Amino acid sequence: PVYVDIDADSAFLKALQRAYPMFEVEPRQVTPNDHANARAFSHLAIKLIEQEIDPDSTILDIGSAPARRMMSDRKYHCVCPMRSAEDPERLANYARKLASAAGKVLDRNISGKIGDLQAVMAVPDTETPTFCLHTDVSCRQRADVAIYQDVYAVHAPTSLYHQAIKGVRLAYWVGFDTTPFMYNAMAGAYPSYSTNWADEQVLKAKNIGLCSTDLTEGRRGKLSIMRGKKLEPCDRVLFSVGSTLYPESRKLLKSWHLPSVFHLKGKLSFTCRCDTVVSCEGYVVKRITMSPGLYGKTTGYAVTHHADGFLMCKTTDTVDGERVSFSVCTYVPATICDQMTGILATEVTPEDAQKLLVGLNQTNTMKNYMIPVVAQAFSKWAKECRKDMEDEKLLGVRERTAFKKQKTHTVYKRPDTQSIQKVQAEFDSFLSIPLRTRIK
Amino acid sequence: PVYVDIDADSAFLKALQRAYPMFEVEPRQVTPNDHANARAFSHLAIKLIEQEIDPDSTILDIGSAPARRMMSDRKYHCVCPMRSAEDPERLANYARKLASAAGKVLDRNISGKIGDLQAVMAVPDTETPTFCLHTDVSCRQRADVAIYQDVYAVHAPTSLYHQAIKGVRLAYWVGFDTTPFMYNAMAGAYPSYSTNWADEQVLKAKNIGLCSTDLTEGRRGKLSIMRGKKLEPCDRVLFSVGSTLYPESRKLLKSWHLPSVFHLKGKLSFTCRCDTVVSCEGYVVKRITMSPGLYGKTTGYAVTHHADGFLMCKTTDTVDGERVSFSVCTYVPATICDQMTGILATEVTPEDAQKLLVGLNQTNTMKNYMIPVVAQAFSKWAKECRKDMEDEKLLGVRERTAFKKQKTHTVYKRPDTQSIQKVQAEFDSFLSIPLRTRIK
Amino acid sequence: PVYVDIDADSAFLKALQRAYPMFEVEPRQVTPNDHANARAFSHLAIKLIEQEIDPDSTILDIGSAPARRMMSDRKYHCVCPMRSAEDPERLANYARKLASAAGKVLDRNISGKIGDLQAVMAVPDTETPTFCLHTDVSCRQRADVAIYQDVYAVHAPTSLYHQAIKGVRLAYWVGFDTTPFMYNAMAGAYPSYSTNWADEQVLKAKNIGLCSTDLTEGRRGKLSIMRGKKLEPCDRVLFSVGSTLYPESRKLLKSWHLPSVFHLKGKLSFTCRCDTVVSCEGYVVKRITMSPGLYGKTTGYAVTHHADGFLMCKTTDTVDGERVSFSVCTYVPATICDQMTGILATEVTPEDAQKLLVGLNQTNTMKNYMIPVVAQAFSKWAKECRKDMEDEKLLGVRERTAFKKQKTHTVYKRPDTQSIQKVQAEFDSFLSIPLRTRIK
Ligand SMILES: Nc1ncnc2c1ncn2[C@@H]1O[C@H](CSCC[C@H](N)C(=O)O)[C@@H](O)[C@H]1O
Ligand SMILES: Nc1ncnc2c1ncn2[C@@H]1O[C@H](CSCC[C@H](N)C(=O)O)[C@@H](O)[C@H]1O
Ligand SMILES: Nc1ncnc2c1ncn2[C@@H]1O[C@H](CSCC[C@H](N)C(=O)O)[C@@H](O)[C@H]1O
Ligand SMILES: [Zn+2]
Ligand SMILES: [Zn+2]
Ligand SMILES: [Zn+2]
Repeated sequence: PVYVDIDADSAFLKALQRAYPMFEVEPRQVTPNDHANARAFSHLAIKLIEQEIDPDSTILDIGSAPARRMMSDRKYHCVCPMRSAEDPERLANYARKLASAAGKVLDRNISGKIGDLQAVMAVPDTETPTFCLHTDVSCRQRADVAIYQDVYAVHAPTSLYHQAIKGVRLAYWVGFDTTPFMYNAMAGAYPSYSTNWADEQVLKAKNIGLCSTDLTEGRRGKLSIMRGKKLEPCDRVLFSVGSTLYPESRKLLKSWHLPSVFHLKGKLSFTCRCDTVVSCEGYVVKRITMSPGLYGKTTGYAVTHHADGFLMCKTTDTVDGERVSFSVCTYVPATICDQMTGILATEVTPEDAQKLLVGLNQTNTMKNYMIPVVAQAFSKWAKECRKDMEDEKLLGVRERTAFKKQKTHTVYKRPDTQSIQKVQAEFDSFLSIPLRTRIK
Repeated sequence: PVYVDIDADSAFLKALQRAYPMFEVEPRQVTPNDHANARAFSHLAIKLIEQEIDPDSTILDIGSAPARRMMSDRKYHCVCPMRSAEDPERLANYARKLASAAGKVLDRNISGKIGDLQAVMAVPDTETPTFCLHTDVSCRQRADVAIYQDVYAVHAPTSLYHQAIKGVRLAYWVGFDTTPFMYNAMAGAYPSYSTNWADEQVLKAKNIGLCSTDLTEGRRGKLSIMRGKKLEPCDRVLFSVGSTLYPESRKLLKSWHLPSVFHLKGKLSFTCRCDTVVSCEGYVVKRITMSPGLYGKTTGYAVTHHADGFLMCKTTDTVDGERVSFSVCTYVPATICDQMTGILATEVTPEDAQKLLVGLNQTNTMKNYMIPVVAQAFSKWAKECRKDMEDEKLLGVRERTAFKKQKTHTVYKRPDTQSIQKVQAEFDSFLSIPLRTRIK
Repeated sequence: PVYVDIDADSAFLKALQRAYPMFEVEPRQVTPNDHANARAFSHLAIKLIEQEIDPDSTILDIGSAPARRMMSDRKYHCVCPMRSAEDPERLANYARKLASAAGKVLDRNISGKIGDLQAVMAVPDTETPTFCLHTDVSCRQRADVAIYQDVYAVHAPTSLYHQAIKGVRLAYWVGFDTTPFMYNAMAGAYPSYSTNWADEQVLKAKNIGLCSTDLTEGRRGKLSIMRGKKLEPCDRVLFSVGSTLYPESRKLLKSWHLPSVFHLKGKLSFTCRCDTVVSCEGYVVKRITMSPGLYGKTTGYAVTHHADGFLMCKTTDTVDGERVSFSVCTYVPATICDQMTGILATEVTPEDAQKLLVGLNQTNTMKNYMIPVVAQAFSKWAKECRKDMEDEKLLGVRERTAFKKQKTHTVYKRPDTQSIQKVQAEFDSFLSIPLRTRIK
């Protein structure tokens, strides 16, 4: 019986029961976290990780939070280099949790982490069997399973290779769904988990989940010195999970949309297969299985199965004040898309579409905070499907002179469709002094 | 009592009970697999195979996943050449499951596969009685029954001949229905099992089960250097089942719609009969019975019986941006097609057809993700029948000048019809070092 | 209590109870056969045969499937020449069934067929008392009763004469009803048993139970080199029962519509009477009683009694693309015809007729897959009856100038009418080496 922090009356519990049917979910609250769904899914994924793997295995935990995964009965190796401002707080939490259960729990080898902590505090470059300060590039101890607890700032191919050299059989990756990023979207929804992401340039917008603007009077004279004339996504993107803000890199995050099969040829060439074992409203658990040698041929395509609908809409917003049009992605629950099918056949206006949507939402299924844009996406999809209907062409014959590109303003992946996108598969090229006293 | 992965509340269970009436199906979930129906049907077909065949027989398992079919009480011989990227994972799973039940299950001859695995690891060219690295062309062990567990990249005539030489009495083949591919369609449906296939050229579409497009602005200038001017299917096709992507060859898969009776004349000439013993919403189980000698005369025709309706619709879509009209195939449940019969007699618009279809879907019978296409197919079939009504011709009199070819935009095979197409019947012409250590 | 394969909830069971009232039918499924009704009727007919005939008799079985009729307590003689591609697999099934019950069932004289099988395997030209490799023309052992288990490629007069010379008192024939073939139709229905037939030329149609076409664009230039300008039936016809495709010859199949009484004059002249003892939705059991000598005078006419209505409609279809009009035959249940009698009095359009048909079909009485055609037949029959009404002629006075033939486009035999058709009655003129090892 697994225990979950989410409130008992929350509907997301049911979704969790669908995401983890092999585990019995029991809700109870200890903290009123603004973001409880994400931690609940992470805990369930960790429990499934414990269940699936072989107990007689060494589990690498890259980007680890040592305090969380120390009460586990398995033998973990935490690899937490000091590359973020969050790391010192986690080291403090680990220190308190170690010197709060050292002599009161026996069957957890707590003295092992105690001695390893003393050793690493003494020598910063010592490879302890349960705690390592090195990076994934230069970690040392051989293991067989790797766990990525929501690590988003790392290059997937290089890290996978540098850990496959060490001998991992199979690595799991729990986190957010990468497809909205490989679609080149500006802002995101992840409505159930209350996590919204936005690009740096579109931060000062008005009508997205992640924005903040200021009221102005009738000045058409702000006269910016710098003129770009190209609103394209950039590398830096900011996530807001509950009340905590985290910066990610677009390239590093987008690199996690691994193909179904791929190869890593270097000094030692391995082959790998990646599949989604658990998916729930945006949170995914990928299973990249290591394999020595160079077997088979790779296609170069990545597949995503959308259990619930995906909606990439074209919305105008006042970014920094100026009206600009950009693409925003949204996740729509399966039932809402299911019931909004007959209506999505006519020439429907955004007003009528949004009225029907709120009437459909009754207890809420989807967050009402982001159904001015779902209605817009549905209206534009109806527009496109219609204009496609009475523009029926001829078999096997295009119209090339140079050929006409006609308008696509929204992408509506139905709650049972799958998306293939091309992704590269043939990967070829790959402490502080006061803190030492603070260790005690 | 057979045990099935699919959820208890899923309607597809009933279909399974219709597909396997001799077997009692009991539902329970161990994993939340995105694709559960396909594995369910595969397991049920394997249990049917165990029931039907003679226990005192040697069963060739070509393209085998040895881990799954090793717990069986029969004496299987797995043939798993390293021709796919998944094969290393299959060998790893076999190794773990062998060294996880070696000394705790007795009546399964586990030590046999243990010793045979050591033998093949030692000598890669040794034909062990339960495991081999060879290809179906060059396998050695004599047997009497062959099993094809969803093998899709192989030529049916050559493989059947090369195994019939070895002495198989009868070979079963469980897989997808090959009927849509001899119909020369671009995209596929298989709605119940959530498996959608698409051609190479139509991957970047908008309104099929398997597509992914990007929003673009008003640029009628993409100016492609290469101009084809012929939208015809090619050999490469991509399947997406659940979240896994599998590449298939159009010719190799199309070769599996074998005629009712056919002959294989070579050094030794055999005769064979192929029949569909199990069929459910697309999944089929063919029964090709070997027979030495040359008796009878072949018709050269292959029959598919459609328990549920088949729809070949002509849909426009913006592939890579450019709008073209291509053909998509769809499976419609028998109940929906049955209730939509009298309505399919009028001059019905796609709007009214889609509204009435979504009304008929109430709990869902068919997946609502693909009823803009079914409605269009029904409307066009009504159009064709209506035009066919008042164009009555004379007995035995054609109109040849060179004679008029008037248009069919959809093929609607009713849920009790049979479709025959001409297929060729007179078939005339026919490990790495680190993995070796990884075997332990 | 007869034991039947067809599903318990199916309506056809009721019809079966009407076809065999002397037998108690108990349903259950052992296989999910696509075609279960046909095998059900065949088994019921065989059991009726067992009850009717004298136990102290020798029963010839032409075109035998020895495996099926071996468990019977009576003494059969199977005559199964290698004249079809199905024969080898039937022999293999016979061999397995013989060497699967040789020493565990006693009161069936199994060792008899064992020894006779060894004898024929040794000498291919040996007339064993329970198995024979000769044809019906050149079979040897004298008997008194003959059975035709759905044998379809044989000339009825020649076979009947060559068996009556051997001394058969009476021969039964279980099969499909031959009236639609003597009516010169292109496509057939047999809706209850899900078996559809069609001529070679109309294979590539669109709107029959047996067709397969391909979508095309507006090319009115296919320019066939060969021009026939005549759409008439040919000898070759394709049957599709469930998922099984069988070829028949039109002349041989039409020869089975034997008259009520006929004579065979040769070296020995016999007299025979043919009658239908059991009829159900298309399946018939004829009972041809032999008699030595030349007694009585023959009328030369054959009568078929239609328990359920018969409909020959004139439908236009795109055969290979070209629109041509041909005749299709259909069986309509008695209840539907009875209820649609008042409506069949007015000028009714095909639209209204089909709407009332689907409304009458509610659970389904007749298969909805084929009620575009029944509606057209009913509408055109109503048109013919109407035009027949206000065109009253004078008593016994024709109008001959050469006399006017006016148009019949459908033949509607009511569910209590009988059809008389002229058929000729005065009939005047009439293994491999590896298989031998496979016998073991
Ligand atoms: N290249 C790299 N190799 C190993 N760890 C890295 C890394 N880059 C960043 N990290 C670490 O990964 C952590 C991500 S924060 C995530 C912490 C924890 N997995 C959780 O989900 O709660 C950071 O603390 C950072 O120190
Ligand atoms: N020509 C051939 N002869 C024998 N096996 C082949 C083959 N071509 C491909 N294969 C094997 O067939 C496998 C198909 S993947 C199918 C695995 C398993 N039957 C399942 O359904 O789960 C591949 O792993 C490949 O190694
Ligand atoms: N002229 C002939 N004389 C005797 N048998 C013949 C024949 N022509 C064909 N046959 C046999 O008749 C068989 C018809 S298939 C019918 C099999 C069985 N009676 C059943 O209904 O299931 C063929 O196998 C063929 O071998
Ligand atoms: Zn380390
Ligand atoms: Zn082998
Ligand atoms: Zn004989």
